[PDB]
Amino acid sequence: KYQVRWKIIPYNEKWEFPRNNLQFGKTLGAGAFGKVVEATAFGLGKEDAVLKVAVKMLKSTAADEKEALMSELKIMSHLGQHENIVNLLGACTHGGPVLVITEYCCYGDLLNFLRRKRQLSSRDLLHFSSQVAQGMAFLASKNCIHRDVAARNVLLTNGHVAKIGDFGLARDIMNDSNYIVKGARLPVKWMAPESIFDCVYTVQSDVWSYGILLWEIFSLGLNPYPGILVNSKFYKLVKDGYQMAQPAFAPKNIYSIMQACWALEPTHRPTFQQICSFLQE
Ligand SMILES: CN1CCN(c2ccc(NC(=O)c3ccc(C#N)o3)c(N3CCCCC3)c2)CC1
Repeated sequence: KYQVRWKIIPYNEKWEFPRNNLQFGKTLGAGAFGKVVEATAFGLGKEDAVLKVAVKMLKSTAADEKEALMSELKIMSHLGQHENIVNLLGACTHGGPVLVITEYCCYGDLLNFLRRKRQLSSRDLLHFSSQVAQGMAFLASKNCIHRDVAARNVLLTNGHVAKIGDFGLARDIMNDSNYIVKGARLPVKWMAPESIFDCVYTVQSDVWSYGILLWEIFSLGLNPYPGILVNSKFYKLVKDGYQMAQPAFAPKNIYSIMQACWALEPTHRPTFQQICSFLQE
C-alpha cells in the first residue's frame, strides 16, 4: 500500500485546479505504487502565470490507495507553506484520478547532487544544513513529525535552495536496501533508538535523523555506518552509544551538532530552533 508518514500530533476545494490547464511532461521518478511527472500549469496561482510543477499520481492499482494520496493532500494543505518545504500548490480531485500538484525542484535530490560533486564550498554545505533545519523547525512548530529525514528526501530548487519533503511515491522502497522489510518499511540507519525499540516517534526523533543527515552532507554523500550491516549487533551498537566518526569535510562545531542530535536521551537533543541559531552562528 502507498502511504506517506508525515503524522500530526478533509479537503478544502480552494486548492482545486482544472486538469485541462495541466500539461504533462517527463516522468521524474516512478515507484511501484505511483509516479511523479513534471508539467506546466497555466493559470495556477494569483499571478496566473506559467509555472513548471510536479504532479504526484497513482498507477492503476485502485481503493485504500487513492485514500492515502488524499490524506497526504490534506496534511500538506493544512501545514501551510514554507520557503524550505516542498509546497502544495493545488490538486485535481474531479474529472479523473487524483493529482497532487507540488513545487518543482529543478536540481533534484540532495544526495545525488552531493555524489556527482565529490565544485561545492563548505559554505554551500552550511547553506544546505541551515535551510533544512529551518524547514524542519517549521514542521515541528506544526506538531508534525517527518519520520523519514534523510538526504534522499531533500530537493534543491532555484539558487540551489533546499526543500524537504516525502518522495516515496516516486521511487521503489520495496526494493531499496536502505529500507528494511520489518513486516512497514523503515529507514533503520536514520532512525533514533526509541523508534527502533519502542516504536516511539516525536519531533526529537527527527532531530536524531537530522544528525545522520548532517553526516551525509559533510561526507559528501556516503552511506551511513559504512560497512556495518543492519542486524542484531547493529541495534546493540546505537543503543550502547556508538556514534559515527567525524566526516572529512565537517568543521568541528558542525560535528558538535551531530553528536548532540545523537544524544541517547531524546530530551537532551537540541530542538530545530536551537540548531537553526547555532548554524547562523
Ligand atoms: C539532469 N536531471 C537530474 C535531476 N532531475 C530531477 C528533477 C526534479 C525532481 N523532483 C521534484 O521536483 C519533486 C517535487 C515533489 C516530488 C515528489 N514525489 O518530486 C527529481 N526527483 C525525482 C524522484 C525523486 C524525487 C526528486 C529529479 C531531472 C534531470
